[PDB]
Amino acid sequence: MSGPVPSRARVYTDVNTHRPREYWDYESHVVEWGNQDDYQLVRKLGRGKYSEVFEAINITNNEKVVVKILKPVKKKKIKREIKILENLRGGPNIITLADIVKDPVSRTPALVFEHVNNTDFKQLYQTLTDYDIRFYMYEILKALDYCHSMGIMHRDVKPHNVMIDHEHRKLRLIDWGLAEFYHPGQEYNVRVASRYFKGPELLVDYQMYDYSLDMWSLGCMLASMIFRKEPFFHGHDNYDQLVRIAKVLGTEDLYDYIDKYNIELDPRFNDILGRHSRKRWERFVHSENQHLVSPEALDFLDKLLRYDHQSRLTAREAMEHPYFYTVVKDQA
Ligand SMILES: O=c1oc2c(O)c(O)cc3c(=O)oc4c(O)c(O)cc1c4c23
Repeated sequence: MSGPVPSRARVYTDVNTHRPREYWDYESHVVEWGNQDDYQLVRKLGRGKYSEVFEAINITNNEKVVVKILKPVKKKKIKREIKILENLRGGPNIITLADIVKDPVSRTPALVFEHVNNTDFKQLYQTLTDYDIRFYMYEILKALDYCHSMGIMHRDVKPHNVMIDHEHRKLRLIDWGLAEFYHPGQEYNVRVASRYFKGPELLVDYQMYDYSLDMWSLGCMLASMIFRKEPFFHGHDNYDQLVRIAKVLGTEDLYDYIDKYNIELDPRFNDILGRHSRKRWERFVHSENQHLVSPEALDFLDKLLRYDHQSRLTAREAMEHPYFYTVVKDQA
């Protein structure tokens, strides 16, 4: 009946605003295509959605690389990823776009990324130590703070998008194919991110979201890691996703969130959330995960997983949490 209350990023609100138009205007951006023959496809890695990736080698200098060929997708979408990748290139822990080559495989070309010898995310989880997790979480935070400071929301933060070469302690945040430029007052598509990592704002159709979305997804990751339940919030659909969350954060804070921003609750919700108390994080601590848990980790996770997007810690203040006190601190 009314309408929802507007919202804006609590930090880096207008980093794109006064930057040259070329920076964020990706649909008019045109690319100087690299050469397809410079790379030799060696093996097909994994199995990608609307895109297939391969292990490969640059013929001109035998450097190992990963070629990502794009499938039947709209131009402006390819441009968006390319433009975002080029802009963030050089930033801490951001995957480096080594090249973009033209190839008539389906009206779509290919993206060349630096090679990351990452351990199968599924087996790696099970071998990390308390320090490894604090270290890696810190590295991801560096990537988010930098990208957010460069005006980009990743929108698909999850274990599958964090390549980790554990032997080299090298970490890269990948798949910027859903990333978007933040503009205050803008209403974005709530599709983005994987179900299990979607912030409440996406689940209740709140379109004026921001960088803080990535912080919720990061929280879901953290939770799955320290508690060893991957994923932590496992819902069946958007509606069930929020229910899984409420069974932990409670329903009261959820109801307070929707009222604060005057959110139109869909018929499918009024009776599905029910009534749940706020559960304590210590409840999920058992003999299989206690070594990756600590009071600061719990306090940290608690400041990340908040219904209200504006209340969640920003990447930078997350890096200032005691949870990361032990982590290196050499700043270089
Ligand atoms: O930069 C990437 O490196 C990768 C890999 O090294 C890999 O082994 C598998 C993948 C993969 O499955 O999907 C990807 C994406 O959708 C994407 O946008 C970027 C990358 C990968 C990727």
